[PDB]
Amino acid sequence: FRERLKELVVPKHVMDVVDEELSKLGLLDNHSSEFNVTRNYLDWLTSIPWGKYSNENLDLARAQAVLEEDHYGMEDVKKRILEFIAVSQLRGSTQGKILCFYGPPGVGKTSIARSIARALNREYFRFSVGGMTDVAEIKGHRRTYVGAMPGKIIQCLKKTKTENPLILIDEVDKIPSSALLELLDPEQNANFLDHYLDVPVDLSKVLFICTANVTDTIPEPLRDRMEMINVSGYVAQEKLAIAERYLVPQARALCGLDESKAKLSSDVLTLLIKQYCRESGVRNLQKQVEKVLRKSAYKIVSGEAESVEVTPENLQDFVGKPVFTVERMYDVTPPGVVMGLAWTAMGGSTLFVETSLRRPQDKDAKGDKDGSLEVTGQLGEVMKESARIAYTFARAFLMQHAPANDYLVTSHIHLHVPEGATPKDGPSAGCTIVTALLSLAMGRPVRQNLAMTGEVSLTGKILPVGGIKEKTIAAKRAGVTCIVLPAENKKDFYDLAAFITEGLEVHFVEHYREIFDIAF
Amino acid sequence: FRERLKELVVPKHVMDVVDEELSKLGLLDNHSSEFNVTRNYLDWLTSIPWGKYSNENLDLARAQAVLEEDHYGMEDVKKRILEFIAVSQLRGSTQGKILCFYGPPGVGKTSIARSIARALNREYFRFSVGGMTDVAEIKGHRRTYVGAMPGKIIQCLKKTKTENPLILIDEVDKIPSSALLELLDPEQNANFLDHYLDVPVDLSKVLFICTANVTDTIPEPLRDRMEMINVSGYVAQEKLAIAERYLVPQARALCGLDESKAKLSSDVLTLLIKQYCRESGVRNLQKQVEKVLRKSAYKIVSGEAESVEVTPENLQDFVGKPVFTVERMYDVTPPGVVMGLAWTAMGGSTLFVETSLRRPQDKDAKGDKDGSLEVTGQLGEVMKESARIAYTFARAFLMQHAPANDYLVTSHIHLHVPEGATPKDGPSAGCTIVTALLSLAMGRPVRQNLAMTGEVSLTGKILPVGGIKEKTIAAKRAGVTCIVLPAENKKDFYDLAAFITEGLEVHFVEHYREIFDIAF
Amino acid sequence: FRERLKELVVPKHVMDVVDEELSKLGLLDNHSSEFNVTRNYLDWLTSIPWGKYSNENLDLARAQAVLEEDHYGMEDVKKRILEFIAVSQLRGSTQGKILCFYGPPGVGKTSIARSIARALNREYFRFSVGGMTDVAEIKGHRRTYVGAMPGKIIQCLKKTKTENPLILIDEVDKIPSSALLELLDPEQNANFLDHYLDVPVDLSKVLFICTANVTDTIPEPLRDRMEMINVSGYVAQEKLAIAERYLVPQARALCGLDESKAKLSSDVLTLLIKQYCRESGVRNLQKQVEKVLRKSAYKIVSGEAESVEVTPENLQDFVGKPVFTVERMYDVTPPGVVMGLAWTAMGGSTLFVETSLRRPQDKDAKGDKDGSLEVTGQLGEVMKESARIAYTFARAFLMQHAPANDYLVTSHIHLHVPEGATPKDGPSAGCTIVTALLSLAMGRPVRQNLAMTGEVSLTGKILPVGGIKEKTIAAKRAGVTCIVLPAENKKDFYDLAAFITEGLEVHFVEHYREIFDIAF
Ligand SMILES: Nc1ncnc2c1ncn2[C@@H]1O[C@H](COP(=O)(O)OP(=O)(O)O)[C@@H](O)[C@H]1O
Ligand SMILES: Nc1ncnc2c1ncn2[C@@H]1O[C@H](COP(=O)(O)OP(=O)(O)O)[C@@H](O)[C@H]1O
Ligand SMILES: Nc1ncnc2c1ncn2[C@@H]1O[C@H](COP(=O)(O)OP(=O)(O)O)[C@@H](O)[C@H]1O
Repeated sequence: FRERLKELVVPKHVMDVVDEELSKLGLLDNHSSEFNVTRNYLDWLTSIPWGKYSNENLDLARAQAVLEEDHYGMEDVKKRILEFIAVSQLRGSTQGKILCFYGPPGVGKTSIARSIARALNREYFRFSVGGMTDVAEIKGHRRTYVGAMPGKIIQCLKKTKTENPLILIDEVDKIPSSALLELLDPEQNANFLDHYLDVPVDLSKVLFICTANVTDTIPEPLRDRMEMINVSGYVAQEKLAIAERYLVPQARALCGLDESKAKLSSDVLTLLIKQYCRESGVRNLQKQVEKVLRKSAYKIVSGEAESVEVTPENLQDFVGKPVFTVERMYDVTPPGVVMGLAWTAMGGSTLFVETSLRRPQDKDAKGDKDGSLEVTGQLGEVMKESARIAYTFARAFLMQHAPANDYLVTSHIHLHVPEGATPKDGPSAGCTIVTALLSLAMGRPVRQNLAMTGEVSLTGKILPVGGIKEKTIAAKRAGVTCIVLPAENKKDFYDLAAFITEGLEVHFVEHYREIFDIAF
Repeated sequence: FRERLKELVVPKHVMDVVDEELSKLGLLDNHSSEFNVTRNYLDWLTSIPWGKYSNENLDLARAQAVLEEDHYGMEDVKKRILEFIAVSQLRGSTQGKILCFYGPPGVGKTSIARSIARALNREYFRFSVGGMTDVAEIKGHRRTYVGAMPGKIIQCLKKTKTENPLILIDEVDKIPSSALLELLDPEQNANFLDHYLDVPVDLSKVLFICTANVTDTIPEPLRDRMEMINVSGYVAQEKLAIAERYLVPQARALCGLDESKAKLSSDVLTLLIKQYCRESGVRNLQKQVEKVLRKSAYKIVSGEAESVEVTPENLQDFVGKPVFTVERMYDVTPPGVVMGLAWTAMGGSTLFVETSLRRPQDKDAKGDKDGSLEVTGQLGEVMKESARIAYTFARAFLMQHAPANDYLVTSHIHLHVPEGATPKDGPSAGCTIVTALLSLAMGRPVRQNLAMTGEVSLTGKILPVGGIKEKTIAAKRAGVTCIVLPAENKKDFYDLAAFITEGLEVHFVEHYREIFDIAF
Repeated sequence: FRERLKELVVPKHVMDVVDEELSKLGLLDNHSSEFNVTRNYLDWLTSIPWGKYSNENLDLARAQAVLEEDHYGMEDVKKRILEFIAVSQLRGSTQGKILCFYGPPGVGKTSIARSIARALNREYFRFSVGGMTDVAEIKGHRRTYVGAMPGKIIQCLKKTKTENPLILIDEVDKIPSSALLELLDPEQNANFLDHYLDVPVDLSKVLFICTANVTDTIPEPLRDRMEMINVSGYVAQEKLAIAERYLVPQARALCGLDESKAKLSSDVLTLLIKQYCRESGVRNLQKQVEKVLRKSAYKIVSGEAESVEVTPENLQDFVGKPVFTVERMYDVTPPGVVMGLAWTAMGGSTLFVETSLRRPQDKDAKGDKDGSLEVTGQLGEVMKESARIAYTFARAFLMQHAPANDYLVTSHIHLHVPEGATPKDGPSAGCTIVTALLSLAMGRPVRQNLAMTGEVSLTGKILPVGGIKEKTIAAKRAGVTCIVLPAENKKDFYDLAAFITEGLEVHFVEHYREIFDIAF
């Protein structure tokens, strides 16, 4: 091509390489593998827009409106993109900074990235690195191998044709970390130089967005040079608002109907949200709404009616009987059972820690006859030592609260902590395990709707934990009233919306004597 | 021919390159290493259509009539396809979805794919991805390679000559998966970019069907993309209906016979179903049918008989003595063996959990040594943990129901849980294990036809399980008369057809105390 | 082409190679794979410098100014570079010594490297051999590869184009090590012998600089040729000075502001340091400062205000509630817990060891019945043996100091050493373990703000430890006043800056009896 190279602002290096390329095309003859190689290399080097970028949209109020009018919530993503706009304005050129959205699945991480692109007026392009093993798919490979293609980044640059295409590397925590590093690095950016080509490409001003469900698996070489932002799950009422304003409209558009035919009530949407779904995003809720509208469309095209109104009285005919008929596993907990607030890789959960005697306690202690503890729940070494520490503090606390009670000392116990949480949050069930052992020993059940979370140590101190937002959302959607937290987490509980702290009686504690007071 | 491309309807983007390569092809004479094959590079694209989307019928009445004519049951698939047609008619265009049918072997998935194709009037094309590893076949190679094969999707487009051919991938749970992803991903769908053709195709209109036996093997990036529909097994009377109405006609028209030439009886068909087959599908049933029919054919053509008619008494002259005389391993179960339903990759099943004693009891054991338990059955870690939990609960439940009994606490037992259940349905034999240990310890057997299933917790809560339809079918076909289910599975049992749940006596349950009260 | 060599010194050795290869190219015909391959090999052979040296600055005062004016502290590195320039001067040219910086992350182990490249007027280059595993990325491939590119230093010479480039090997802990030796070995520095270049490549002039968090996981063969220099962390005052001189200006410039619009007061900077960061470097502080500055930029551009002055009473707006609202775990320690002063891979850190008495005292029953010690903290074998040594010594010391006390000898204890230290510094908690055991046994706490370290042997001899600078910095950060050290560490405690050793009363000891007399 001639105008392709003409209209762009290309550097002397690529000018030299394309000059030698034209020369080689002038030295070879038709019908030759060499000429095919040279011509494909030429078209590759010619298809990239150098110095050609897209004029971004920098009105603060217009960006705010674009962001807010097609996504509920996500206030911190909105704030961050607004700060990005403001810095790119106070500077001259474009910025091109790296981000990472982490949170449960189905909360809006990819759609918010599309909307960020639509607000920046930049082009868009995405790809995943969950099912990726070859460095080739990122950095290409030389023109010598038979099947030659340039590693999806030059493929991008072609497919989008602009200097700052807002890439989206989905699912970076489930991965070729070498090429990923070489791509996400302010100092290793300005020249990339994939294997296929031999010219270095200048991608310093493209803003990469990444996604992940959990930070703790993004390799630290990346995690260091990548700014983390949380996109948390929703409570029933935010799920309802999301539903009414975005889920049902575009489902109707997808199934070809309109509002004057298929009407979903707020009552049936809450019935869906509370009975037919359990996640903390809106993925399965959207599946159910699509099912409702498909069966509506059928009952219309057939002719069973001309307009369908879905109300809790006739819901079953569209989807069926409710799948989640209970709120928790236990309504009123027996003695050795306590409710904790696990932080999983899909949001939160209210997991039940259960203890039970394992061998008859009929023994007058003729001699030493120590007790023991058996533990299950696929525990690692960190969690096994946490359970030992919690066992020992339980012994030592019942040693002084009621010395006559030799249950925990001379008795064989089986403890079960279910397998939800992530290894970082694993040893956050310390106070739950302590309460479970103590309730089994005393023969008294815990307070009824009481969920707790926090780390415990031999001396009894309650150390802080993470994931307070997700744990609180899970306690909320599991029907919890009281909630015990480490008094060093009073920050990230009093910054949640008043939606999530409606009727939660929260107790911020420093030592386990306080948890023992409240829980009894 | 230029006539063909000219006839095609507006692939203008492709036509640019089509000219830029075809004028060069025709520019160079034959006897040219490049031209010989660049004629193929033209013929392929010329054969691949671009604008023709074959007529699709949107008649709900006729589509229902054709669906219910050549496939018994499968009303889930039939409802889904009817909703599909209704939606594709409400939208003025064809749409194209991505559906995946899962179920045991021999339930009709491929055959109903054929029926769907001929019912929507779309073309048809199937292929397998069972043991394929290379991406050379799902996406094709490039010209640099010595071979020349444009994959399978381009092959389909050529063979059918339409852009909505309803491709059918088989054994998708046995796959290399990146290409399947890029194929069935509506994000990466609108453009495909095979290797042998650098031109994109609009697959956003074909109706992808996948068939899998077990959904769990389907990698997650696909499992969340395809819509998973279940096709269940077949009770005996449904098997008989299928054989009478479809299998015997197919085998006849396979061996050139007629209703007067060679006839099979309903009584001999039931006899065959019950004695010569054990599966949940109808594959072995059709194999027996076609063997009987080809034996009949040999007899007739040799003239050893005329007007051959198969009866229960001359059936042994065709297939010999039965294969499965006995219903199941036991009819009267001794102490320590109970019948548990399982959900294997082959569908439902009925297995027997067995317990035995390993070391003699008689011992005035000084020191009060602790009883043990050796679990065999080729278990995973999850099943080992779950058997520990069931063991502890059995000991604890006996400790308070029969305080004098010390069988479980101090004795060395061996538990064999037979190995059929999928890794997901592993810890579903929990209540059968508890019952086996308890019946061994109490010396008494459980009541006769008392299959059961459900997860058990450390304090006894019976937790819901999956695969209820398959398990109910396999309890039906084993002489089971009382099945014991977790209470939260009513929404799964009370929606089975009237003939499936016909003779059963079902006890839904929430805590093991009641399973104990209805087993002893 | 030749015009490169037309003015460039090349060795008589490689000259025969290049001329023989030009001949063996001139005999063969173009439009050939072998033509392109030999051409590429020659282009690599010629793309590298062979005699040209950067006219390195040798003005001692110039290099000293260049250093001093872009880094606070690092006296050791700056002195070493000044002496290196001195020897470079007194010789004709220099040899490019090997060097290694070690210390906590975020202290400047890279920016000082680039400043050194500046003051030597060489260029810069870097690469990390942490994440890699194969020696390919360093040693390149032979001529007989499918299609290859050379080792890393070849790309370095291509993108630097002088014989002494000052490259930087990074993350030398996470490592092939033999290859890095053959690279960093004087006798064979002058001979690389990349399989991609048959001629020996000299490297006897480039100075390599490596980086590390800890010098113990660097393999000894490499460590023999590396001259170790330490770059420690900082204290509150040093962090404040770096933030005022470097961090705030660099961030403001990055954001596109000026001095008058956005300013951060000394109070708010010490607030950020002491409150929103718990590191030893300034890595997180950089993020916490440019976050403030981009929120400032938002307020400015978006018209919220035309000037901003971030102050201690409006910082919570810019960042949020304080993150770290506790200097340490216990303000006043119970009996049985002592501060630890460990030296983790991330830098110094104060740790608390606890003891609990996991089992009742038994009321001086007649039996001999020795006590025990369960230990948690994810130890190694050396640490478990050091714990047993501390246990024995504590029992013995209590025997000969309060012979009437039976606690340690007949009692079952639970010790927990937190899992923070390094493997080599593990047995630097012996005196903390002894203090904790004796504190629990006697039944009374230790001096309030007292931290200790040092190894202990059976006879109670305190043995010297390492990491005194980092332990002292940590002890300062955690608000410790009294610090107890081995008497053989006054060499490296008294060479410490007056910043660090100011507020601390420091007790050097030789035996444990003095630690006792101090702690009680
Ligand atoms: N706050 C929200 N506003 C509007 N739509 C939302 C919101 N949160 C989730 N959704 C919808 O939920 C669906 C989840 O898909 P997606 O966000 O792509 O999954 P993931 O978050 O794993 O990328 C999207 O279709 C999106 O439209
Ligand atoms: N419900 C049914 N109605 C009619 N034919 C059936 C039915 N179920 C199974 N078949 C017969 O079984 C065979 C289909 O087996 P197939 O579905 O290919 O096995 P798989 O289930 O492993 O894909 C066909 O001959 C089909 O006619
Ligand atoms: N002593 C110092 N003098 C000046 N700036 C410093 C100093 N220490 C750290 N910095 C700044 O902090 C950042 C440190 O990051 P970096 O040095 O790359 O981490 P590492 O030390 O692990 O290589 C740099 O931006 C640097 O400007």
